Amino acid sequence: DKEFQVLFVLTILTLISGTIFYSTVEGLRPIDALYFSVVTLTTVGYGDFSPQTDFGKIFTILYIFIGIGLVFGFIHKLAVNVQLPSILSNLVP
Amino acid sequence: DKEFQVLFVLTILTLISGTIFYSTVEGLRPIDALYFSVVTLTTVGYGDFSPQTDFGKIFTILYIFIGIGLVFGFIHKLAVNVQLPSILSNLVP
Amino acid sequence: DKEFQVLFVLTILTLISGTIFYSTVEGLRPIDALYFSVVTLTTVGYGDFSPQTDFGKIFTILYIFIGIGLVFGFIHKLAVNVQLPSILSNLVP
Amino acid sequence: DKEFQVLFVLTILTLISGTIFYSTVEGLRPIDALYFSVVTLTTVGYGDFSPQTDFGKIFTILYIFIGIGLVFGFIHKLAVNVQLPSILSNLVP
Ligand SMILES: [Ba+2]
Ligand SMILES: [Ba+2]
Ligand SMILES: [K+]
Ligand SMILES: [K+]
Ligand SMILES: [K+]
Repeated sequence: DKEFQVLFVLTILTLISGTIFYSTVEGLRPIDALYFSVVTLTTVGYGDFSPQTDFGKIFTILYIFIGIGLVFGFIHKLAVNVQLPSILSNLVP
Repeated sequence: DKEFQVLFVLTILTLISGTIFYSTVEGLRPIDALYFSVVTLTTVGYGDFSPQTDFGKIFTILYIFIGIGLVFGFIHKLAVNVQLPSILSNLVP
Repeated sequence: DKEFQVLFVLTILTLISGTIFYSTVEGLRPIDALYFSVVTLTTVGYGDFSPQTDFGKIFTILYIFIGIGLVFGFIHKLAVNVQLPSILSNLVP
Repeated sequence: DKEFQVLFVLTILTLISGTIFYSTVEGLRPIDALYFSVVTLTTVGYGDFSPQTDFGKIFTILYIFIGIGLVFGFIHKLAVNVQLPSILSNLVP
C-alpha cells in the first residue's frame, strides 16, 4: 500500500522528467516524449523515436541507468501488491 | 499446476485485448496485432509495428505497465513449473 | 558447474533451432539467423531483422515464450556460477 | 558500498570495450558507440544503430551474453544500495 504509492510517485516524476527533456531537446510533441520515455524505460525500445542529438544520447544513457530500476520496481510491486490480490479475489469460492 | 493455468489464462486474455485493440485502432491484421502485442509485452520491441495514433500510444503505455508483469510471471512459472521438471526428467539415469 | 553445462546445452539447442528456422522460412543467412535469434531471445530486438511471413511471426511468438526463460536462466547462472567467482578471484589480497 | 564500486568499475570496463569495438569495426563515432553499447546491454535496442558486419554481429552475440548480467547487476545494486536509501532519507519525519 504505502510502498506502492511511493513507487507510483517516483515513476511519475521520472516520466515527467523524460517528457520535458525529450520534448525540449529532441523536439518531440509532449505525448510522443512521454510515450518514448515509457518505451525506453520498460526496455521495449521500438525505435520509432530515438535521440538524434548528442545531448539526447548522453541523457538517454543516464536516464536508462537511473530509471529502469525504478520503473521495474513499480511494475513488479504493482503486479505483486495490486494485481496479485485482485486476481485471487475473483478466484476463491 | 493450478498456478500455471491461471497465468496461462490471464496472459491469453491480455493478448486477446491487445489483438483486438491494435487491429481496430491501429488497423493491423489480427495476426500482426497478436504478434505485435507479444513483441511488445516481452519487451523485444522490434519496431516493425508500432502505434501511429495518439490513442494507440496512450493505450500502449498502459498496456505495457499492466501486461509486462503478467507476461513475465507466466514466462517464469512456465520455465519453473513446466520446463524445469521436464529437463530433469530426461536427465536422471 | 553441472548446472551451468546443462543450461549451456539447452541454450545452444534453442539457438540452433532458431538459426535453422529463420534461415529456411525467412531466408536469412545462417549467421544472420543466429544473430537474430540471440537478439530476439535476449529481448534486445533491434529490428534490423524481423519475420516477414505469418509462419515466421507465429514461430517467433512461440520461440520467445519458450526461449526467454531458458536464455536468461543461462545468462544469470553464467553471471552467478562463472563470472561472480572469477571477479572475486582477482580481488582478495 | 564496496559491492557498488566493483560493479561500477566492471560496467565501465564493459562499456569501454563496446565503445572501442563498435567505433573501430562498425565505424561509429565514439559517442554513438558508447550510446549503442548501453542501448544494447540494457536490452532497449532501438535499432538506430546495429552491426552491419559479420564481425560486428558475432561480437554483439558474445557482448550481450557476457554484459547483460553485469549491467543489470549494477542497475539493481545501484537501485538497492544507492537510490533505495536516498528515497527513504527524504521520507521519514
Ligand atoms: Ba527501424
Ligand atoms: Ba527491446
Ligand atoms: K528488453
Ligand atoms: K527496435
Ligand atoms: K527493441
